[PDB]
Amino acid sequence: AKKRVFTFGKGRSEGNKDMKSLLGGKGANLAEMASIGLSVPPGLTISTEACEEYQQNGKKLPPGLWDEILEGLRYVQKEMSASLGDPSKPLLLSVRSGAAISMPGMMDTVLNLGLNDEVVAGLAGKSGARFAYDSYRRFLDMFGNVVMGIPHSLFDEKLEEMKAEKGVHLDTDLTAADLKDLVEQYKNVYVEAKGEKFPTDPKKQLELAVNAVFDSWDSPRANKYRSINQITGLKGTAVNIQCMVFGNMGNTSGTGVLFTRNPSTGEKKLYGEFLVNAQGEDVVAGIRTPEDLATMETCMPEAYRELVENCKILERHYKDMMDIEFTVQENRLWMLQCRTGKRTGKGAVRIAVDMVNEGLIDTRTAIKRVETQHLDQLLHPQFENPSAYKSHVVATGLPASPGAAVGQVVFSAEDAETWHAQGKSAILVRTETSPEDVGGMHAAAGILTARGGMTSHAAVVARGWGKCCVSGCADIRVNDDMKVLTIRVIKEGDWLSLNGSTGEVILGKQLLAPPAMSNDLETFMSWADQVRRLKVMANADTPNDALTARNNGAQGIGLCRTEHMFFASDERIKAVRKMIMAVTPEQRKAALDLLLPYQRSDFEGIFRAMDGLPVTIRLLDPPLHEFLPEGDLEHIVNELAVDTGMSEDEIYSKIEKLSEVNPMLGFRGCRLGISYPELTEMQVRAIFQAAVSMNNQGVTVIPEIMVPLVGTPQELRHQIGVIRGVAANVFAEMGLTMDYKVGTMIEIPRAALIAEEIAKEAEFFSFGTNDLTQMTFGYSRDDVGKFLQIYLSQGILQHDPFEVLDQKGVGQLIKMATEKGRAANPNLKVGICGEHGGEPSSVAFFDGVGLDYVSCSPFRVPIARLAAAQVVV
Amino acid sequence: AKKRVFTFGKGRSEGNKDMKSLLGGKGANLAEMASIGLSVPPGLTISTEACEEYQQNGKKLPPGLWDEILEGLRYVQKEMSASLGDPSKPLLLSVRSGAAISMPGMMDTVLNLGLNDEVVAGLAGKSGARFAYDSYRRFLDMFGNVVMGIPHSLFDEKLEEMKAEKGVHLDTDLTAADLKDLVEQYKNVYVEAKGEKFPTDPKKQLELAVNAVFDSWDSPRANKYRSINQITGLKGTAVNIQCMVFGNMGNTSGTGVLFTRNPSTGEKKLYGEFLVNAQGEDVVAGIRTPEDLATMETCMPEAYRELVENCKILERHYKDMMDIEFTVQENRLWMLQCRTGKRTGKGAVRIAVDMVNEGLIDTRTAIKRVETQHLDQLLHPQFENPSAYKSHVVATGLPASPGAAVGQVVFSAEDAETWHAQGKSAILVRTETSPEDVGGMHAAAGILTARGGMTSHAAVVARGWGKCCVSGCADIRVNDDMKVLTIRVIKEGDWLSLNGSTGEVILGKQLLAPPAMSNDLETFMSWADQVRRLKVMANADTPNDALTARNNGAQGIGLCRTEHMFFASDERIKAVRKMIMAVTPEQRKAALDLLLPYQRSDFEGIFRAMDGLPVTIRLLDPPLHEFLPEGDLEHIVNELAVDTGMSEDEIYSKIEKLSEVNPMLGFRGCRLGISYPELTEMQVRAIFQAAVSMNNQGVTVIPEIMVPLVGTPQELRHQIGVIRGVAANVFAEMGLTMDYKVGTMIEIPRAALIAEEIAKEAEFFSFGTNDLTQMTFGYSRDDVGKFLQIYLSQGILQHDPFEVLDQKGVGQLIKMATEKGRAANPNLKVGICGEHGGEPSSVAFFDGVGLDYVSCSPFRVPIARLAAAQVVV
Ligand SMILES: Nc1ncnc2c1ncn2[C@@H]1O[C@H](COP(=O)(O)OP(=O)(O)NP(=O)(O)O)[C@@H](O)[C@H]1Br
Ligand SMILES: Nc1ncnc2c1ncn2[C@@H]1O[C@H](COP(=O)(O)OP(=O)(O)NP(=O)(O)O)[C@@H](O)[C@H]1Br
Ligand SMILES: [Mg+2]
Ligand SMILES: [Mg+2]
Repeated sequence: AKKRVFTFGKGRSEGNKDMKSLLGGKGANLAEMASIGLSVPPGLTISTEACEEYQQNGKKLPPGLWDEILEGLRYVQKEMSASLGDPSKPLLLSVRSGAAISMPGMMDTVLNLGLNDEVVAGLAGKSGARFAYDSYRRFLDMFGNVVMGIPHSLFDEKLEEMKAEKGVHLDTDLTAADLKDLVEQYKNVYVEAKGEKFPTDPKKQLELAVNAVFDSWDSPRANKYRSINQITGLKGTAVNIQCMVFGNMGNTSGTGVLFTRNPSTGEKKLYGEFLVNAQGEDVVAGIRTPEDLATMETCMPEAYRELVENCKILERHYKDMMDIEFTVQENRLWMLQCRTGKRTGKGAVRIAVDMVNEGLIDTRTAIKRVETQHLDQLLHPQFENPSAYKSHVVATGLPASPGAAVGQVVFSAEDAETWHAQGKSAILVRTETSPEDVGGMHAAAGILTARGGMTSHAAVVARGWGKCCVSGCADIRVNDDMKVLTIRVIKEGDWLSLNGSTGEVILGKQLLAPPAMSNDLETFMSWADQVRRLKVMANADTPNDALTARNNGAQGIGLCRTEHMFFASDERIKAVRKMIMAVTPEQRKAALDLLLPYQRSDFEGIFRAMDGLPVTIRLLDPPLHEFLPEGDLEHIVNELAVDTGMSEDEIYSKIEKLSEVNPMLGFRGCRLGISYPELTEMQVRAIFQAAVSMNNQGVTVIPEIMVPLVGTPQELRHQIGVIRGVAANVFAEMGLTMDYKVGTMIEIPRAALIAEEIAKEAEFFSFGTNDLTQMTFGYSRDDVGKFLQIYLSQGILQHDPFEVLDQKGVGQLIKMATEKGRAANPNLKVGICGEHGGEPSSVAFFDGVGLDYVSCSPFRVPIARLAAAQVVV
Repeated sequence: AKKRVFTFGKGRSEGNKDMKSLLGGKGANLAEMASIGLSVPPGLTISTEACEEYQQNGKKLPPGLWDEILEGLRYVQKEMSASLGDPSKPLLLSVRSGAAISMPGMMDTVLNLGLNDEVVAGLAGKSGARFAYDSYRRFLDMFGNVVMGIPHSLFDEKLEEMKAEKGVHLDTDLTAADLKDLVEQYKNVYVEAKGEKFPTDPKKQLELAVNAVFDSWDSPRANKYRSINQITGLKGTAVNIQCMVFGNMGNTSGTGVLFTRNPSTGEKKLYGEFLVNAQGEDVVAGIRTPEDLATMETCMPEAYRELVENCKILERHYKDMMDIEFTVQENRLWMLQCRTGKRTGKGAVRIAVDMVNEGLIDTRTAIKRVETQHLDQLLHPQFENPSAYKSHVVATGLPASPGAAVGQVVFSAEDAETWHAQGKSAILVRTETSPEDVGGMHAAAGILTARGGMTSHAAVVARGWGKCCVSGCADIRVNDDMKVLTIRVIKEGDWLSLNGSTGEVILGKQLLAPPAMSNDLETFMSWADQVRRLKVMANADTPNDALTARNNGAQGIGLCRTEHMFFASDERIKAVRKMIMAVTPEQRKAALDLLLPYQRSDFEGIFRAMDGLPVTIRLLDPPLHEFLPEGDLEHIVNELAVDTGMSEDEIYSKIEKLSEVNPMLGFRGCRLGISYPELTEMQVRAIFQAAVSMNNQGVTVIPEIMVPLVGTPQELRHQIGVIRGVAANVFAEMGLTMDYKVGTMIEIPRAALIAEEIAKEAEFFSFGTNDLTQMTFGYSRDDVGKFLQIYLSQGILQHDPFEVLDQKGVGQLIKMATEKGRAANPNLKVGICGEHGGEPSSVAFFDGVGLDYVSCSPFRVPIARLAAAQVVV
């Protein structure tokens, strides 16, 4: 004889939390909450072994299981002083299915089992007559559907028949008298559709419900899942029978919700609402207004104390802030639902640190209690009072890109571009978005799309900028031609507020505060930095940018793109354009002399800004089409002659000879430095000259030179030869030798496939996962937009591979180069400077393969630091 | 006591061929030729162990080695009836160094050791006085240089002093009296530069020479090599001392050369020349004209018989045709040099098959006796009589691309393009060549470059077309402006003949014969096909092309590029252009209906032409920029409206929306079929409709559908879904189900890295090594020309990676996908259709990794068949 029924009640549980296998997911959870002393209404759980015996007994209850169940019902009846079927003191039950793991095709929950004409009459004496009858029709529908196999549409048919006959649109506007008549119609659907009438004996209703739960396990919907997921070794589903409690049984009863701490600020104070003589539905429906918890304390003192004690137990056992749902039924507090409560970014760090000071959790735990998105909220503008506008929220979409923005609405990109140039903050609103308007999106303070998703074009480009965005908000329809949003006709030009962190879109101008520092945040990040394994460098090409990086925690610079160090002045581009068009090696060397001071000065500032940290400078890797002006080839070629002074026929044939079909795979990277050593000699001279000058002013310079787009060790060996030669010249000309390192980019697939050859020549690798992703997938980053959305929406891709690292494909090359590289050169250092360097899931993969550091934009360093810490916990 | 000197003579050898370790390379060879009974002048070899003992004895001859050497000299003296130093009957010796393997920095050969005033006087009595003195100065120079360490420039200084004083340019125009005076000047250089005079005792000269050979082994030039190549375990170099023989000692003596069979035709007849009373130098210098061997037989009968017997021994031992060098000295035949003789393509197969019929070699050996280039000669036009023009050859460069062409000279590409359109055969001659004129090179019948190489732009594009080319001919200087070749002022327009197989450039019109079949060739290739392991399919998009392939031995079609099946008619491109510009899915489907008949008809012809063989059709993979006309965007857009009838404003914005920055990585391959299933549905419909129609006419159809540019298994699964759906429609509409296969291209690196995922979905892989090479290296095939030559010439690359498979990089992905694919799908078939499919070294790599077949252009199938056979032997 084996036990198959396990009762649970406040402080008393026959099971335990570790028995997921026997009681199922929820059943073991109900035992857990009960054991720790939470006020859960009493009930019982029929084990999964019982379900198996039911199968092995021809889908008939096994021997003595029913007597075993009745024993448990008697326990529940005694704890509640109610009994099944008694109109004076009826026991109503919930029936829930649950396996050892999430499972589709399982039987749905059935509420208020134990109702019938007699019982419902009694219930109407404590609740409204409307509630009792509305609760009866719902049971008849759910029961007839979930348990008797009657399609839901048969009941709903008789419902819409009455609504149309009465002439009303909403269910809430059917009178209690109507619902009483509607009850009898539902009872007839049983006869019409099955020839068997609704069973009125609660015990009969329960037996049928127990069979249905076991039956649902062997359903086609269920078997179809378990076969797909290759999951063997499950006996069945458990049945969870629990007593129903109500908050509308009089003035001694009520329903409320709370977070054990404030979810916007993190204050260690209960935070919630409570409504006397009502149900949870009445709260969120808006039929009536709740009241702050304080009210409960002053009118239901004993119930409030038990609530306070319940909340203490929660945080003591779950070691975290909890979002709960409770109801007081005739002065007895009952715990219904609890779950870790959603927080704001600010509230996450506050609660994380407070619980550490409280000795409730350690720092390691705390580091995984603040999501990278939580931290992201703190790195961006924020709304002063998150809940002060709760009354003005008109819809809530997806939190595409965290942040907060406010501005006037405009329905096109060009006009969002017109409105920025005139001073104003623009909110771009379009049904969807495509690469055809990346410029207009770069002007708008915030973005909002009707059709979209976490991997939409709006969401991906927005996150790459840190720009606020709310994507995929089904509630909007956006008329480009008509210029109105119908969520309420929202005019073009009206002030709209967007919360990219909660997905909320809000009416009117809202108060905005800047990202500020706090002692909690400062303390939190210090924990992350101590536990961290990966160093976090920065991608900075400007002195001012290096400064911003170091302020954000950068431990150095892992990539200084030398091609992006000429956008500031026209004198700089006119200098660049002098070389691109150079044909005579005298004119080429002349243009390089014109460039030397610019490169040297910049490098000096960068070294000064990164005083005492590593600075990895990368040799040229130019986007030519970026350096040539807009217009006709008529308009464009005139400007080139206006800088260069080459003959107009000569400047023409040069653009001819410079254009490429595939520039991303063309004359770029080291292919330039090798074809034109003069170019590399100039750069390497500016570097060392700067290094010496700054060293002489007491600056600690730790320079690294880097060769881009290498696919062969011979390419790398070539540029190094050029470097070492220039190093001797500068160090001899200036009278100081300076220690440096020389390494390579690993952004070509061949470079990973033969990394062992390249490691014997290089002092460090850094993966350029932009090109490497482009080369591995054969996706042009400029042109990928022509099909990426079709792939994402059709399940071909799960993420924008240029944003989230492809671990199976791209990641295999990274894991390959690192292993081969370290095996061939134990002193090799390995890092990253592709965009994936700042992406959390990517960072975790990099710590996994044992990289030394990661590098990312200055604004992304903090997130990379937290990601680097979360992975080692 | 260990033996360190090993004599050799006709039929008598103390060593053997397998003693390379002790006698060195040449020493073991001299023992080999002697053992088999060849008429090699007698000599001896001082072992490599002797050299080691010399080192371990402070660079002094070890104990008794000298007595051991003198014993060997006595043998040589007795076999020749000459003795060192005897003016009446002098023994002259050659001293040669030789290790167990090729070795730089080793001592050079020294000839005519044993000369002095007395001996040289005697020698002048048998040769000319000029020869004796010219031979003396040469010994003094070589000996003083190689053995005494006197720089060669000191002797040559006194030589140019006399030439300038006498006033003559060439050495051949110094009288014997001059050379006699020049001898004494060389003897003084010994005193001036060393204070030690020339040693006159031949035995002293030999001892010094033996020391020099041993010394050279421990030279800096030598040690620098062995250290580079990580080659341990060599004791030293052997010394090879051999008797000198001369063919200018009177009318009983002479010098000749022969191939044991004809090198142009393969006839089993000796083929060579012979000159009485002369030296090899007199032959090739042109001072005197040789005579056919037949002459030797009739005036030196005994010497000729011994030659005939020597040649029989050669072919009997070496089992191959031999190119030899012999001299008769006073009626004794002496064998000097032998080596496998170079043949023509025609001569290779003739000799290969004849030796099989003779039972001299088996078929397996014969298959490796015909180089892929030999066969290539037979697949192209050829010169009627290779040696009839030997008198007209003006220079010989590198055999870039095998073949033969004749035409008038032109010094530019545009004018070679002007001359083809007017009917004539053009020979393009430029110093070098670049991608700027691939069109002009496509017109010229032959190509000739002054500066180039086997990996020049001329040679690579020429081989890709099968077009004749002779590259890197230093003897030309090519004045573009002046229009003359100075090799002789060659005018523009003059008839020039080019032999791309021998690198010979020839004066005037030459006779050309077409590639014909022979029983030898037909028999040879049947051997190759029996032994072959890989099947050889063809890349054919046209019925006529499929025919040409099957005539060349194609076992099927491994790649039918569907994008190249619309170049024939204007009605076809106007149909294509209808779809590219389609925006309305009604107009898109309309354009597809216009295309269906074309695709169906073509497929029908292809199936018919490949009746009973596999045909692998590949879904669309279009080069858009190829389908749009030349001119301004003004001129171009008018034509699009002239086909489409779209509004001129609408056709404008469409080109805008269709252009790409990197089309090779853009909207192509399966990304089209997935974005526009209509396109794939049309193609797959034309395929099956054709398949059924031809099947109904008794044609055996074995169709395979193929998805291009896949990087994910989801991409592949998508198109297959479209295929299987259309297959049902056609098979139901026409009332016949037909067996087919569906597979994928493996041309994206990610597809190889996760091949196991793609193999569970595909029935076969074929590596597209064009894109895969492009993706792996990050080389754009269109734009790579901007730096590929700089890489090749600087040692960064050893081959054009798009021509020769990169085995370390690209090959790793191929070896990876195949292993993973077969492990996940044992029924998977793997092939190739990139250009590397027809390249011999690549084919060997593919048989290595165990591929099922290769595929290549119709004209390249025979070479691929021979390559496929050579690898398994
Ligand atoms: N004994 C009760 N007294 C009162 N109200 C009750 C009682 N048991 C349930 N309910 C309510 O019935 C509804 C459905 O129950 P569930 O347990 O399915 O709830 P969820 O957690 O939202 N979905 P899940 O993923 O299936 O767990 C909820 O609103 C709960 Br609070
Ligand atoms: N005993 C001889 N009687 C006559 N002439 C002789 C004799 N020994 C040599 N020679 C010639 O001297 C020259 C140089 O001799 P080598 O053996 O070096 O010749 P190669 O094969 O061309 N180069 P290798 O790579 O070093 O072997 C050749 O022309 C030879 Br035939
Ligand atoms: Mg890069
Ligand atoms: Mg391809």
